[PDB]
Amino acid sequence: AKKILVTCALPYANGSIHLGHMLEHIQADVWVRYQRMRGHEVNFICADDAHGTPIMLKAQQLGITPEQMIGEMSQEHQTDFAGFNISYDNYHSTHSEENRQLSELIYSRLKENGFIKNRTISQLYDPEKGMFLPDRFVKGTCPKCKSPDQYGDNCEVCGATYSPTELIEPKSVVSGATPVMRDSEHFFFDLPSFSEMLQAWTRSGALQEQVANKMQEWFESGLQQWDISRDAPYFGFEIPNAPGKYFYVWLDAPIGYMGSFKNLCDKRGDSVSFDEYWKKDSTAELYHFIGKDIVYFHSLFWPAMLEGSNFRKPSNLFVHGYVTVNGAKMSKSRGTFIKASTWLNHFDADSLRYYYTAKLSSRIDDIDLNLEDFVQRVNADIVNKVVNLASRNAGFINKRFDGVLASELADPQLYKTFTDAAEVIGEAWESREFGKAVREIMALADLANRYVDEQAPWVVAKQEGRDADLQAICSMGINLFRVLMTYLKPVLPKLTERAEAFLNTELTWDGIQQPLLGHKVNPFKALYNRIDMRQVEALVEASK
Ligand SMILES: CSCC[C@H](N)CC(=O)O
Ligand SMILES: CSCC[C@H](N)CC(=O)O
Ligand SMILES: [Zn+2]
Repeated sequence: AKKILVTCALPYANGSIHLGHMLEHIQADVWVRYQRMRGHEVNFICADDAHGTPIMLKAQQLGITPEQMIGEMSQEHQTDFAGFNISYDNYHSTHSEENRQLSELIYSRLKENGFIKNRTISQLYDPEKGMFLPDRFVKGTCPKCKSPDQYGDNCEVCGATYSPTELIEPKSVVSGATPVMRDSEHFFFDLPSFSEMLQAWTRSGALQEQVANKMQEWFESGLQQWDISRDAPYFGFEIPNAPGKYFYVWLDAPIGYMGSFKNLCDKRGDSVSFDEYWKKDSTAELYHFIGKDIVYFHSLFWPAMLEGSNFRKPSNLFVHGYVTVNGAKMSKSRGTFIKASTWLNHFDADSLRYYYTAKLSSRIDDIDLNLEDFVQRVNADIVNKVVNLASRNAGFINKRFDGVLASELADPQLYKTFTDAAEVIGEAWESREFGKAVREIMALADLANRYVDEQAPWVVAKQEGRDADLQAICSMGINLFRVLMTYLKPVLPKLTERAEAFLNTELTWDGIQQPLLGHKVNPFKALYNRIDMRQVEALVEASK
């Protein structure tokens, strides 16, 4: 009955999707699929983040328009996410008319309400190319150790940090010219005016405790005005009434959540839902799934922007940790920096969805993809616990009972134990305690396989006159499988489809209360095969 808008962070246009992105998009998708199963109106929204200096320069280097380049990456990203069955209702772009109009609107409101300040700053400028240089586009000699060819504000030899204005013999990364300091008028968003509002949100108990604790450190350091303009040349949105000035990408980027929703509404011919979700008096819920590195933008700048422009604020932020592989940050040299597209050449989507879900919780801790453990866990849990209930039982039903399940449950008490678990499992999905849900589900799968072992169908099947017993046992196993696959439906969409085809039924949350009795099932070829370390070794080699 709820109306829910869920987003994931908008991926950078000039990088391929990797396993770190996938942690976020999978976490959100599992949650979204569960909410849809419980009957809510869910809108799952994303987009590519397509603006800024790096994108402008990369397109120039490639000799194509930035529009051509971002279009190609958008397609690549969407192909990858589709391969993982991420169920967006809309995937748009920050480079869109909807985002342009909303960015101009919000800026205009902020300005009228007194939250935009003008101040002149000094910044390094490449006089040959004719552009201001972000820090990482300045290189030079470390002032401390005198090592050459250091970029931006830090030295990768001695570890020193400094302003790029301190580099010896600085050079533009773009042209090789010596940059010089130049003045420019910038526009600033008055974040400090929202301090009290933001502190009250932090204290409210909605946010993850770890995020609220970090917010306190940020308040203690002191909020500052935020520079939200960039000079031409730029790839982005021009500021009304300010020729040669553009909105900084991070101003327009979260507005792209709104732009993507507006685009969806407009394509659907829906003239009411945008305001229903975004007006101050909204009764819809708004959730952003994000990583740790972008919390500042989403927890401070974004709710302040919304408040200052007469829009509702997020209901919650759901922050996750970083992905590690084999315990460490992804490493190109070790072949553990793994692209989403590469993953799918070696493994299916469900395997990674399962593994991440088994490790995820409501806290912000890092999630480790241990590749040896991945093989062991997928084989143990998917192949040998859950799918086993179907695979060990279906053959007898198809071959000796014409595909027809028994007319009554062999063990109604055991079935009730399984259905009674729905409340705790659903609460675990809802609360993002995914690992707890998976532990509960796998404890049930253990009980189901213990039931089948206790009945010993491999013995019953050879014994004269025991056909009815065999049908009973195997049907019971299949009914337990039906329940477990319902609980796992948000996690394993493709396996679920194959299970639904076998069972001749769509799996619904409430449907588990009616077991399959006197019911025809279909034959199947392997629902889920084992994986092995040779495949992991190939993945790693392909990623080097
Ligand atoms: C509105 S969420 C935007 C997220 C950024 N594109 C993440 C990044 O580029 O690192
Ligand atoms: C509480 S989450 C925000 C704090 C993170 N340590 C910021 C980062 O990882 O860049
Ligand atoms: Zn140095």
